Amino acid sequence: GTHSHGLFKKLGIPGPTPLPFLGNILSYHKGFCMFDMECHKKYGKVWGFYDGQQPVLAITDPDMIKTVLVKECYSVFTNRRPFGPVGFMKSAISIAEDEEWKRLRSLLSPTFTSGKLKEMVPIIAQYGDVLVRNLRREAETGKPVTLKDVFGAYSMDVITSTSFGVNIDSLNNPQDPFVENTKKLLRFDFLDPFFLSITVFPFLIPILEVLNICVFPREVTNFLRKSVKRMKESRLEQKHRVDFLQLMIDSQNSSHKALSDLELVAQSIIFIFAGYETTSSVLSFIMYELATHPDVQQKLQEEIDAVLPNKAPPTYDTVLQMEYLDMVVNETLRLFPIAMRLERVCKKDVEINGMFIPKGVVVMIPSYALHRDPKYWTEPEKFLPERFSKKNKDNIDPYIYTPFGSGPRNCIGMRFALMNMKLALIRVLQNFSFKPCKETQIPLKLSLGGLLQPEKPVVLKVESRD
Amino acid sequence: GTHSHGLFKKLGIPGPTPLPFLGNILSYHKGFCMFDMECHKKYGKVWGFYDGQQPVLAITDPDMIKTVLVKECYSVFTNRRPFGPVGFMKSAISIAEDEEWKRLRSLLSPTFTSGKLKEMVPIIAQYGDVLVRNLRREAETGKPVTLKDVFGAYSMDVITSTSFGVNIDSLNNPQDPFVENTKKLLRFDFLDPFFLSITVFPFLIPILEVLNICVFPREVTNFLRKSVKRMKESRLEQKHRVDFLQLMIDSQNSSHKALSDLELVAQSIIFIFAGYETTSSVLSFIMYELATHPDVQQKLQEEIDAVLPNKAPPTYDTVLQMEYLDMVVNETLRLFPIAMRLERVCKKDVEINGMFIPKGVVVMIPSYALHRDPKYWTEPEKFLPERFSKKNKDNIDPYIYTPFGSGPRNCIGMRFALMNMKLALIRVLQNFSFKPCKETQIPLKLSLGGLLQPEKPVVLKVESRD
Ligand code: HEM
Ligand code: HEM
Ligand SMILES: CC(C)(C(=O)c1cccnc1)c1cccnc1
Ligand SMILES: CC(C)(C(=O)c1cccnc1)c1cccnc1
Repeated sequence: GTHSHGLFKKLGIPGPTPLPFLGNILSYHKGFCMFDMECHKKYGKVWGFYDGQQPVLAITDPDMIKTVLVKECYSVFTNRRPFGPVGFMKSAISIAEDEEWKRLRSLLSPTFTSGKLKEMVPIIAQYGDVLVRNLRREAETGKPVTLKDVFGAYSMDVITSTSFGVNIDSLNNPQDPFVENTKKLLRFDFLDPFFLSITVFPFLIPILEVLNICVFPREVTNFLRKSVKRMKESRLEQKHRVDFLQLMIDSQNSSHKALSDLELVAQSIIFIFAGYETTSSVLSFIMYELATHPDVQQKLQEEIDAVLPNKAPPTYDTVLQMEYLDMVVNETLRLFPIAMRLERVCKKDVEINGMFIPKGVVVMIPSYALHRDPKYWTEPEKFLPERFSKKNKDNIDPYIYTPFGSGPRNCIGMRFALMNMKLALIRVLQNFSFKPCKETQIPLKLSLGGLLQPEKPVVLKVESRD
Repeated sequence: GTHSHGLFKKLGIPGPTPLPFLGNILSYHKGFCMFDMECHKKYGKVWGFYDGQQPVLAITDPDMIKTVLVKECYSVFTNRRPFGPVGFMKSAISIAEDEEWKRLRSLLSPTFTSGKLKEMVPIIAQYGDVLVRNLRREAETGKPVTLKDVFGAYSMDVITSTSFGVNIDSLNNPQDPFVENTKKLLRFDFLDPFFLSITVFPFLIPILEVLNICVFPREVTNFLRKSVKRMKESRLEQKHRVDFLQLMIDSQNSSHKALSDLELVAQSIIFIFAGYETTSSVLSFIMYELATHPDVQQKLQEEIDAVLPNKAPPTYDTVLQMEYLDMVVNETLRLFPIAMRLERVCKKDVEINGMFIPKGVVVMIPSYALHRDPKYWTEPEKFLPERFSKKNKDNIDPYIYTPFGSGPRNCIGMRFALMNMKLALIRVLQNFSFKPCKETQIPLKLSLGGLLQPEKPVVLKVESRD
């Protein structure tokens, strides 16, 4: 059971002492981040622990992080850690490995250029307006509002229209087929009973594969897989060139093997999976900060109105202008980096920056811990957007602050996500103010589980500026 | 169950139609070779079948074989197929993979040069003489003799002295610790109940790994592992530079990481495993041919006496002189290539000689089938050493005849095995003649199992030329 539990004392690396079979996992009872902050305090700049028998080497030196994330990414640190029986989703770009990942990343990169994002702004923006109508009635009847649902509704609407050109009011059609299935594509909690069992019985993943058991619900994937083959074959026979689905079909008509029909479906799914709950999550987090910091919220309302007088519609170019807006988004992602950790598997035996790392270790960068480290962040607990002001932004290490990771395997959806969220916040603050309620959790607490989500759902009062 | 059972009809490759879950394995009831000869007849030059869910692509074109075995060996076709829970023997060179194999092959290659083989001739040759004394009494009492045991005894004696400098008469000490354990290192029958179960439940290999269950008996490996660490640490404090163990310890004192103490032990074991039963097997096969072809046996006796008049001792240089001897050994290996198949896993998607081979297929070369194909071999069923005469040897394709495989991953022990066997045959035929018995199986039949061994053990009369 302790087959590899002696690796780190042989390399001279400090770490919590593992129990047989379980390794160190019992320390996840306070969750990944508190586990990581404490390891960082106690042991310093580098340390090791075991997810069961899997060695994991944490690193916090910005120079070493750059080597892993960008420098020898293609040679050594190309893939993330496996996490469960994925079925055909093995071909999704976030899951794919090595050379099929390089092929997939090269084939999907043009889809995320600012040119294609700029053509999608009018569609996203339309659901800014749907968000106001849905929120205008939730404020006109002064009931406290549950951000997650009003923002979930919004993220969903952006997802469906931006990926498949299906234009629905999900809040007012929670019965529609497309919103019924995507609502069940929730982020994975790697500390829940199932995924923890996997960590302690990783030898069970092939068994589950052979029974067609999949961490992606076997029925939503089927619905989308037929919906896509329905969309295509129909789409064939107009506007087009509007959504992701369309940009992907058109790349199947160009030195890399064009996406297969099934590779295509896999990417459509992973984009929905990445964007839906994450986007609503951060949007909830941003408003909680703006409600508990109404000076910040007001300074943002003023910047919105200066750029967009008369509740003028936001555009691509006006979004990129708004500097306080950018500052607020980044500072909310500092305190709540939805990822918590970045990881790569060490493909070979390598020495980086003076440290032998053996094959098969997963190297982990603990983003949440670095975003809250005193050694880089004055008053790290405080929501303080001025740290990203054009005056101070230059004294922040891009390898300490990595809300989207770094290097060739960074978030491919960063520009989109950033714009998507910004367009929401503008149209919302153009029409509304957000005040705390008796029911609001202040200060907010993070869950002890595996997702970076609030303990209790964020609820706030919302009054019409009108 | 039929997840991948449609791969070959998509590529247009012909093959027997697989059953769900089992693939094609029920056709192994007549064994690998008869399965392969029939596939070769029916489907031609290329075909596919499934060991359970594992696709296997057979190839018989000599040009394509060269690409796989030598040309793109390092890039694409570097590793053999996994076959069971191997524990620490994962570090043995025949099992090791990719870059650790390249390192291990480079670190062990000097150990098998003709210079080191030439220093080992006097030790091997000594057990030529032990073989005569043991056989002289088995013939002086005209009891039919069981080749496998008299040759097993011999192979064992060569193994122990050549690898560890332990000099025993195993036939006359079948109670000694070293002969008790190595006698249990028998070749694997991949058609036996266990290894067939593995093929149909390959998802069970990790499970067995985690229980420390190993196809290498957990106790013989331990005995040798302590024996080696005993040998060393003792060996330290004279002659030395005699056996494999010694050449390996000395390479631990030189751009490749010198063998670890455990890597070393693993290689000692695999050499014993490769050499012991195989050497006795072919030696049994050669004598069966010489008994059923006493003209051939006589022509060989005459060549031995011409080179070595007066029963003169064989030496390295005299062995390499003996051309009929070489011819007999090669022709016995044509009819009984102990390997049956050569295999490599296809690491990437590749096109070789006009054929797309997808990642993960194991490419198989069916040696037994090629050694008996009429299209290259006139009278292929007949034991006819003249096909390797200096007159006809040049019309034999080295990729059809591959008793040791070909390319950088060929048998590293070929020169040794060839000399080892030749030294046995000289001293034996110098003193003895081998005649059939009523009890001898004529014609010999091969087993329907997974090892290329005779149905019933070869038994023959042996008379002293003295
Ligand atoms: C607030 C919004 C988002 C955040 C903070 C975020 C963050 C991240 C992070 C931290 C990673 C790992 C980066 C690394 O390993 O170096 C990642 C990867 C990825 N993200 Fe996002 N993401 C967001 C939204 C999106 C959206 C809207 C998409 C839509 C397609 C998306 C698609 C992906 C993909 C496909 C990957 C894997 C890239 C690869 O392996 O090549 N993300 N993201
Ligand atoms: C009649 C005697 C022998 C025969 C016919 C034989 C045949 C073979 C064959 C057919 C292969 C596979 C080659 C390939 O995949 O291309 C092989 C590999 C190998 N043989 Fe032998 N062998 C014999 C004796 C020995 C002996 C005495 C040793 C002693 C060390 C040995 C060690 C090995 C090793 C280590 C490999 C794997 C090489 C690698 O993967 O780098 N063999 N042998
Ligand atoms: C799950 C997925 C696809 C992922 O690759 C991921 C997310 C955070 C950290 N590491 C990997 C993701 C999820 C949400 C936003 N972006 C990406
Ligand atoms: C089992 C082992 C080590 C092996 O690598 C092998 C043998 C025949 C075909 N393919 C691989 C072997 C066994 C006997 C002689 N040589 C090598």
